[PDB]
Amino acid sequence: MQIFVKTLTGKTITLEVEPSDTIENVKAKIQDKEGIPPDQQRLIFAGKQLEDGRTLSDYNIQKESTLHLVLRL
Repeated sequence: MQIFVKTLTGKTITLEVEPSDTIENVKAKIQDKEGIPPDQQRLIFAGKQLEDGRTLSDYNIQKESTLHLVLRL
């Protein structure tokens, strides 16, 4: 798979993921790229703030889907 993540700073990064990857897992990949703590990370999928425990599959996030990164820091 692949998806896209977005930063208010415009900054659009891509990511590699697995269908069953958790949001905590997506956050871990963001922390790698943007070095931003997962607990200061809030992901939104098409206007929905994603829950750390559920997986990309639950939120029906398929390939090429875009999540917007919001920081609760």
